[PDB]
Amino acid sequence: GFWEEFESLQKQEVKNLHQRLEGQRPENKGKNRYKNILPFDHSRVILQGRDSNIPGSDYINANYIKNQLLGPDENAKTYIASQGCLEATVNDFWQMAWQENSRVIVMTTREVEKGRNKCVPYWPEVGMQRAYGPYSVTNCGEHDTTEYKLRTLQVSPLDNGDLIREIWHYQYLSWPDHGVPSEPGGVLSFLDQINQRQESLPHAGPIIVHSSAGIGRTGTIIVIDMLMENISTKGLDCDIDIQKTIQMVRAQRSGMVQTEAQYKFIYVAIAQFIETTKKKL
Repeated sequence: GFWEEFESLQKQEVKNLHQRLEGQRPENKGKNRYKNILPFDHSRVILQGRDSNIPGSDYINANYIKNQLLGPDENAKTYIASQGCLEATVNDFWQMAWQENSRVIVMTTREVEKGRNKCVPYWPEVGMQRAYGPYSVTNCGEHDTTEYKLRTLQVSPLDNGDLIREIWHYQYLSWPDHGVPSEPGGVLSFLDQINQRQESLPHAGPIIVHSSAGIGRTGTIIVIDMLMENISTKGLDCDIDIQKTIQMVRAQRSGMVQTEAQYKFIYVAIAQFIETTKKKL
């Protein structure tokens, strides 16, 4: 069933041609990790404060994602789904985080996996402070579990050093690219911490979620989080439609949820989440 359902989504996805003009511009070639994995123009994050006479200066490979199945009077978080930093786009990443008021970053990849580069680091070591373009970032501490690391960051504009934002950086360590975690417990614990942190803030901006390509593990974890928010707010009676949720998310960024195993993992994770919610209440 799982293979057939995911195959069906893949077949629809070839017919998913929203324009991706900005990402395809020659001037932006070095800002994309994979030349076929690009943000839709209609939902791309546009970097502010840049010189429009520098071609492509506003560009980053990332999109706003929200649950567009919800009615306008309903309320659930907005996400940004981003690729992982290249050396040339680390400063772009920090401009995005700053301008969007993001207070939580969710990294679902390791920097290097099996000798293959996935994401360049964009934080300093513990206790250290480093400038990234116009922003200063200080690593104010690291706290680890078996499956993920939390780094507590402080970020300030160089031109405005008394304005300081705390940003919480959550990195999941055991979700391989094009693959799935061995069990869903780790991700569910991960997401619980992430949501607790986000909601404990007044008016934080969108949570930034990224992987390497910004579609597989990023798409899968966003869909899981969306379904958890639905269950949390509407109860266990809620109608859950994973296929419909994935196609809705794919209207906002191409190829979200990359493999049939990741598709199955959404079911596995949500089913475990449901049994947890059933017990507690």
